[PDB]
Order: sequence, then C-alpha cells, then structure tokens
Amino acid sequence: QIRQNYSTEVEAAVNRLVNLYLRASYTYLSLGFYFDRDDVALEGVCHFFRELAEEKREGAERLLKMQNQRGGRALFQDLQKPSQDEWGTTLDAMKAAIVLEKSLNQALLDLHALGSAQADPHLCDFLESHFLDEEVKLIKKMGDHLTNIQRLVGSQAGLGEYLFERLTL
Amino acid sequence: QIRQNYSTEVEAAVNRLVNLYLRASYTYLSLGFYFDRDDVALEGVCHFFRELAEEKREGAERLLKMQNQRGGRALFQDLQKPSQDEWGTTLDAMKAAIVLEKSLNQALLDLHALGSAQADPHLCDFLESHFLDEEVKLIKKMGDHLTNIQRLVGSQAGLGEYLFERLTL
Amino acid sequence: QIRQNYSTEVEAAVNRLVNLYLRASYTYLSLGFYFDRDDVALEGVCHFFRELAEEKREGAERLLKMQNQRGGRALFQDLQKPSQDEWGTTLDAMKAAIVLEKSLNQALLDLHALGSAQADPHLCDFLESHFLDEEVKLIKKMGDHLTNIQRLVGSQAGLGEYLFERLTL
Amino acid sequence: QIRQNYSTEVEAAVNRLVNLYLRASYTYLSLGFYFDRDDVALEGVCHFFRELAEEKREGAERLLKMQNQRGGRALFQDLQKPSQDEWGTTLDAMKAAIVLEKSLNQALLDLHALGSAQADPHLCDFLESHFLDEEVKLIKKMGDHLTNIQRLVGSQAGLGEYLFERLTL
Ligand SMILES: [Fe+3]
Ligand SMILES: [Fe+3]
Ligand SMILES: [Fe+3]
Ligand SMILES: [Fe+3]
Ligand SMILES: [Fe+3]
Ligand SMILES: [Fe+3]
Ligand SMILES: [Fe+3]
Ligand SMILES: [Fe+3]
Ligand SMILES: [Fe+3]
Ligand SMILES: [Fe+3]
Ligand SMILES: [Fe+3]
Ligand SMILES: [Fe+3]
Ligand SMILES: [Fe+3]
Ligand SMILES: [Fe+3]
Ligand SMILES: [Fe+3]
Ligand SMILES: [Fe+3]
Ligand SMILES: [Fe+3]
Ligand SMILES: [Fe+3]
Ligand SMILES: [Fe+3]
Ligand SMILES: [Fe+3]
Ligand SMILES: [Fe+3]
Ligand SMILES: [Fe+3]
Ligand SMILES: [Fe+3]
Ligand SMILES: [Fe+3]
Ligand SMILES: [Fe+3]
Ligand SMILES: [Fe+3]
Ligand SMILES: [Fe+3]
Ligand SMILES: [Fe+3]
Ligand SMILES: [Fe+3]
Ligand SMILES: [Fe+3]
Ligand SMILES: [Fe+3]
Ligand SMILES: [Fe+3]
Ligand SMILES: [Fe+3]
Ligand SMILES: [Fe+3]
Ligand SMILES: [Fe+3]
Ligand SMILES: [Fe+3]
Ligand SMILES: [Fe+3]
Ligand SMILES: [Fe+3]
Ligand SMILES: [Fe+3]
Ligand SMILES: [Fe+3]
Ligand SMILES: [Fe+3]
Ligand SMILES: [Fe+3]
Ligand SMILES: [Fe+3]
Ligand SMILES: [Fe+3]
Ligand SMILES: [Fe+3]
Ligand SMILES: [Fe+3]
Ligand SMILES: [Fe+3]
Ligand SMILES: [Fe+3]
Ligand SMILES: [Fe+3]
Ligand SMILES: [Fe+3]
Ligand SMILES: [Fe+3]
Ligand SMILES: [Fe+3]
Ligand SMILES: [Fe+3]
Ligand SMILES: [Fe+3]
Ligand SMILES: [Fe+3]
Ligand SMILES: [Fe+3]
Ligand SMILES: [Fe+3]
Ligand SMILES: [O]
Ligand SMILES: [O]
Ligand SMILES: [O]
Ligand SMILES: [O]
Ligand SMILES: [O]
Ligand SMILES: [O]
Ligand SMILES: [O]
Ligand SMILES: [O]
Ligand SMILES: [O]
Ligand SMILES: [O]
Ligand SMILES: [O]
Ligand SMILES: [O]
Ligand SMILES: [O]
Ligand SMILES: [O]
Ligand SMILES: [O]
Ligand SMILES: [O]
Repeated sequence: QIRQNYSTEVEAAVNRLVNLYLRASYTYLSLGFYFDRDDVALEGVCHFFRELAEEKREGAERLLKMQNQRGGRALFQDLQKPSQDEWGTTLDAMKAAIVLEKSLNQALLDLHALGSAQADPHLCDFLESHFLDEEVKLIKKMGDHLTNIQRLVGSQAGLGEYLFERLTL
Repeated sequence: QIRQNYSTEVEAAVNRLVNLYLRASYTYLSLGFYFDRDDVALEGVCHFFRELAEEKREGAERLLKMQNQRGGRALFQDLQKPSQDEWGTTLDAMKAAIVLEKSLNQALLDLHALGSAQADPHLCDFLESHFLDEEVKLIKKMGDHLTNIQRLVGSQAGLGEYLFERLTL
Repeated sequence: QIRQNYSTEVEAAVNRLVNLYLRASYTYLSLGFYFDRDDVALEGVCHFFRELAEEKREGAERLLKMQNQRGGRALFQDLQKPSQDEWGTTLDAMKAAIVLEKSLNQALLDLHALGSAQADPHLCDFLESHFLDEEVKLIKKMGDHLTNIQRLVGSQAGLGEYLFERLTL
Repeated sequence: QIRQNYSTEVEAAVNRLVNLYLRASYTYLSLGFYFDRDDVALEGVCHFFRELAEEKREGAERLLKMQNQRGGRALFQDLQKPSQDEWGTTLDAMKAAIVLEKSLNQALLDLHALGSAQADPHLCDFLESHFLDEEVKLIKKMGDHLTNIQRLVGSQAGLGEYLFERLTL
C-alpha cells in the first residue's frame, strides 16, 4: 500500500499520543467549566482553559491525520476522566496545567527519540513543525502566568485572583 | 369573543405577576439612584440596577400584552414601595437583588404549574420562551457577581468595591 | 446560592447525558478517521462524520453550561472507547450512526420525562429548544441517506458507494 | 569559497536525486499525453499527470538551486526514457505512479540518512521542509485514488473509469 519506513513501534506510540492529547483536552474542559461555576466565577480563567481544550483536540486530530497519511491504523482507547473534580484556586489550576503540559512535552520528546532511532525523518519533522515549538511557547506562557499569580496572592489572595483574571486573562 | 382555554385563575395570576414585575422595577429604580448618591458614587452599580429596572418594566408590559391577546382583563393594584430606602454596600445590594429575582422566578414557576394543571399550553410556552430562561441566566450572572464581590471585600472592603465597579460593571 | 427547583435526580441525569454526548462525539471521530484511511478513501463520508463529532461536542458543552447556570455540579466520567475499531461499508456506518442517535434521543426523552415529573419547566424548555428538534431532523436525514445507500448498493456495491459519496455527501 | 560542511558524498547524491526527479517528470509527461490520445480520451487523468510532471520538474530545480547555494557542482546525466510507451488503464497508471513516488521517497530518505551520518543539518532541514512532507501527502492522495479506482472497476470497468475521471479528477 502506501506505508513506507513507518514502524509498528511509531504507529503504537502515535496512538498513545492521541490518547494523551484527548485526555488533556478533557482535563481542560473540566478546568474551564469549574471556573464557570457560580461559586468560582472567574470567566477569564474559564476562557483560558476552554481555548486549551480546543487546542489539545486539534493536536489529536492532526496526529490522527498523520497516522492515516503514513498508512498507520488509528486505535482509540478509553479516555480516563480528569484527575480532579474541583481545581482549587487559579494558582492550583495553573500548576496542574503546567504539570500536564510537561507530561505532554515529555511524550512528544519520547516519540521524537523513537523517531530518530528508527530513522523516520518524516515523523521527526512533523513533531518539530507542529508540536514541539508550540508546547515550548505554551509552557513559557503558563510559567509567566504562574509567576504573576504567585506575586499577587502573597497577601490579599481574593483580590489578587480577581485582578489577575481581569487584567491578564 | 376571542377568549379560549384561558381560565379565570390564570388571568388572576397573570395580573398578580404584572404587579410583582412592576414592583421589582420600582425596587431596581430605587437601588440605582441609591448608588448614584454623592456619598455612594458607584456609577457602574447604578447603571446595572437601572438596566434591571427597564428589564422588569418590559417584563410587565409583555405580560399585559399577553393578557390582552388571550382576552383576559388587566387589573392594576397599588405598587408597594421598595422594602428599603438605603441599600448598604454593593454586597448587600446584590444579595437583595438575588432574593428578589428568586421570588420572581418562583412566581413564574407557580404560574407555569397552574398553566399545566389547566392544560393551557399557550401560557406555558409564553412563560418558557420569554421569562424562565432569562431569569435563569440573570440569576447565574448575579450569583457570579456576588462571588466576585465577596472575594474582593475579604480585606480592603472599600478598595474591593471600587475595583468591582470599575473592572466588572 | 442560585440553585432553585433543580433536583439532584435531574443534576445526575444531566451529567450522564454529558457523558453520552461526549461518547457519541468520540464515536463519530473514530467513524470519520476510518473513512479517511487510504484503503477506504471516502472523503465525503469522513467529512459527514467529522461534522457530527463537532455537533455532539457542542451538545455536551451546552449541557455543561446549563448545569452551571442552574447551580448543578458537573461531574465527568471515563469516556468509553467506540464500540468498533473498523466500521465496514457506508451502509454499515450509517446504520450504526442511526442506532447511536436513537439512543441519544431516548436519553433526551427520558430526561424530559424526569423534568416533567419534577415540575422543572426550565429543563424541559432547554431540551425542547436545543436538542429534541435537532435530533429529529438529524435522524430523518440519516434515514434518508440510509434509503439512498440501500437503493444504490443493490447490485454494484462499490459503484453505489462511490456515487453516494460523490453526489450526496 | 562558500562551501562548508558539504561532503562530496552528499553532492553526488544530490546530483543523482536531480536525475531521478527529471526522470519522474519525463515519466509523468508520457503518462499525461497517453491519456490525451483519442483512443484513451481521459482528460482528467491527463491533467493529473501533467500537474505531476510540473511538480517533479520544480523538485529538480529546487535541488539544483540548493546545490549551487551550498557550493556543490551540478552534473547532468542522460535522462532514461519512461519504462513504458502505453500505460494501460487508469488503474495500471496509478499503480505505476505510486511505485515511482515510493522510489523517489526512498531516495529522499537515503539522502536524509546520509545527511545525518555526515552531520549536515542544512541538508536534512531542506529535505524535511520541501520534499518529505509533500511526498507523504502525494502518496496518500494516490493511494486514495487507487482505492476509488479499484472499487469502481469491480464490474463495469469502462463505466467506472469514466465516472472516476469525471467526478474525482
Ligand atoms: Fe460566562
Ligand atoms: Fe460574561
Ligand atoms: Fe462573557
Ligand atoms: Fe479558539
Ligand atoms: Fe473557539
Ligand atoms: Fe474563542
Ligand atoms: Fe481553532
Ligand atoms: Fe484555538
Ligand atoms: Fe489552534
Ligand atoms: Fe496552535
Ligand atoms: Fe493551529
Ligand atoms: Fe484497526
Ligand atoms: Fe468533587
Ligand atoms: Fe530532523
Ligand atoms: Fe452619573
Ligand atoms: Fe460619569
Ligand atoms: Fe457616566
Ligand atoms: Fe437598556
Ligand atoms: Fe436604557
Ligand atoms: Fe442603557
Ligand atoms: Fe430595552
Ligand atoms: Fe434592556
Ligand atoms: Fe430587554
Ligand atoms: Fe431581556
Ligand atoms: Fe428583550
Ligand atoms: Fe432611610
Ligand atoms: Fe434616605
Ligand atoms: Fe410545554
Ligand atoms: Fe482528505
Ligand atoms: Fe481531498
Ligand atoms: Fe478535501
Ligand atoms: Fe463544522
Ligand atoms: Fe469544523
Ligand atoms: Fe466544516
Ligand atoms: Fe460549529
Ligand atoms: Fe457544526
Ligand atoms: Fe452546531
Ligand atoms: Fe446544531
Ligand atoms: Fe448550533
Ligand atoms: Fe463536584
Ligand atoms: Fe480492528
Ligand atoms: Fe413545556
Ligand atoms: Fe484536451
Ligand atoms: Fe476538453
Ligand atoms: Fe479541457
Ligand atoms: Fe500547475
Ligand atoms: Fe501548469
Ligand atoms: Fe494547471
Ligand atoms: Fe507551479
Ligand atoms: Fe503545480
Ligand atoms: Fe508546485
Ligand atoms: Fe509542491
Ligand atoms: Fe511549490
Ligand atoms: Fe508501444
Ligand atoms: Fe505507442
Ligand atoms: Fe533535523
Ligand atoms: Fe528538522
Ligand atoms: O459570561
Ligand atoms: O475559541
Ligand atoms: O493551533
Ligand atoms: O485554534
Ligand atoms: O455620570
Ligand atoms: O438602557
Ligand atoms: O429583554
Ligand atoms: O431592553
Ligand atoms: O482531502
Ligand atoms: O466543520
Ligand atoms: O448546532
Ligand atoms: O456547529
Ligand atoms: O481538452
Ligand atoms: O498547471
Ligand atoms: O510545489
Ligand atoms: O506548482
């Protein structure tokens, strides 16, 4: 058929990466609606996490498209529900979001390493152009938010959270 | 004449609901001008309650229009003055506004229940399309405001009230 | 808080309905990418199921928004993977899609019935306006497709599938 | 001069790759004019292969430009005539086109592997951005066409070929 220089190991890892992205998307949808509760009511934080949900979903779809293009076979698994039902403060949420992005990034780097080992340049390029740079920029942005949240919730935690949501997000 | 499947019980309840809406409107006009006093001076809160006064007045007029369309007879009663002359802080005001909206909502649901009992689908539809959804959205919005006010007036009550009026309203 | 006339039974059912919609969306994403395989290659069928994936996701998000507005608490569960990994012919796929939509519709009607029992008109209206009509139109459309597929794959199954994808989808 | 980190092995391989691309272009020009014969008369297939002829020629010219930029020396060889004078059916032609693209892709991957061995990142990047992704997409597209042709020429080969040329190409 069309399949060429595309190892079963890469195929399998691509499928696992699809699962991680759809799970991240699901986590971010839960984060977003949490911040939209009447007893939380931080619209800007809700909007930030809903954007991220969409981004992660796009990520998965690009992976799935790439899987088809290489002649791999997509295989879907159960999507585990997010690790929490309530996400605490903006501070807690942004910490959990960075932890999540780091673990996506690590999976991207593992796939890239596998790609190199197998001499699969097309895999490596595709991750490079579409995933690795974006993750880096996103993680930088989240780190910056985290610094600003922390500096604001020194004293006057409630005031700090409100001001962050209003003037940054 | 035109009157068809429109019970005297519904007619009476519609008239009482008109009275509740005009009273709410009157309450909100008093809330608005309170916040416009030189010793209160929270323009954004004044503007929020003046919008609500207009909305409640529209509500009443739609009810009165519906009463005519069904061939009921409008009957006006005295409008009781608002329960307070001074409304305290933004926090106090938003609490009183939610209490008021809840009691409008309860009257809307009672009318709907009566409408069902009497097999009056047109009444039920009219409340559905024009009143029940709006009340839900409005009460959600007021709950959100209340959360933000409370989080801001933890410490530094005056600063918190100012920031809310400036950055939310 | 804001919660008013919103029973724990309705809250629970809304959460289950969110799960069904996200599962449908996941099924449709798997259907779409299946038809985009190089050994299936029916772009119009891929595009039809990818539209449906997006629609089901929107459905879930509206439900989640409604849950917040009523003061319910969203709770996420694990999303079960689609019931199949390969979906056979366009005929097989459209049959499975109708079965799925019927089961969403049945859940919508069950929720509506619960809504009535609990005298929760806002729930009933929300399902009415946003879900019940769309499901009906969608199921009609899928039935129509099914008739056309069947009439085409009488003899010359491959020719019939190609012509359907090209001239209908 | 300008030449830096550009091995004679890479230079030689680039020259061979130019020859393969110009040969592919020549093959596609022969495929195109075949389908434009009065006794074949499949304009859409002619147009598809004439586009590919132009694409392969562009490919060669980019390679030759890159050779100059690195300070390599272009060397031209004889271009072998296409392996066939007549190309059979659309099915036969699309099979031969996929075989050809696979062999271009393999040469691109070999050059990339050489590029890595020699620590020549600029070579690797240039193939990545300009060649490897396009080949993958093209081979996917040709596989898809092949599936559709095959499904159509089950029974009624002539009808199937006509419909493919009219509704796909
Ligand atoms: Fe909102
Ligand atoms: Fe808003
Ligand atoms: Fe908004
Ligand atoms: Fe967006
Ligand atoms: Fe968006
Ligand atoms: Fe957006
Ligand atoms: Fe987008
Ligand atoms: Fe986006
Ligand atoms: Fe995006
Ligand atoms: Fe992006
Ligand atoms: Fe993007
Ligand atoms: Fe499979
Ligand atoms: Fe919880
Ligand atoms: Fe590379
Ligand atoms: Fe003023
Ligand atoms: Fe002013
Ligand atoms: Fe002004
Ligand atoms: Fe206005
Ligand atoms: Fe106005
Ligand atoms: Fe105005
Ligand atoms: Fe108005
Ligand atoms: Fe208005
Ligand atoms: Fe209005
Ligand atoms: Fe309105
Ligand atoms: Fe209006
Ligand atoms: Fe007084
Ligand atoms: Fe006074
Ligand atoms: Fe009804
Ligand atoms: Fe496509
Ligand atoms: Fe296409
Ligand atoms: Fe397309
Ligand atoms: Fe769409
Ligand atoms: Fe879309
Ligand atoms: Fe679209
Ligand atoms: Fe949409
Ligand atoms: Fe859509
Ligand atoms: Fe939509
Ligand atoms: Fe829709
Ligand atoms: Fe819509
Ligand atoms: Fe909860
Ligand atoms: Fe399978
Ligand atoms: Fe109803
Ligand atoms: Fe011509
Ligand atoms: Fe012509
Ligand atoms: Fe022409
Ligand atoms: Fe061209
Ligand atoms: Fe041209
Ligand atoms: Fe052209
Ligand atoms: Fe061109
Ligand atoms: Fe071109
Ligand atoms: Fe081109
Ligand atoms: Fe190109
Ligand atoms: Fe180009
Ligand atoms: Fe010959
Ligand atoms: Fe000849
Ligand atoms: Fe590289
Ligand atoms: Fe690279
Ligand atoms: O909002
Ligand atoms: O968005
Ligand atoms: O993106
Ligand atoms: O996006
Ligand atoms: O003002
Ligand atoms: O207004
Ligand atoms: O309104
Ligand atoms: O209004
Ligand atoms: O496509
Ligand atoms: O779409
Ligand atoms: O929709
Ligand atoms: O949509
Ligand atoms: O032509
Ligand atoms: O062209
Ligand atoms: O190109
Ligand atoms: O081109």
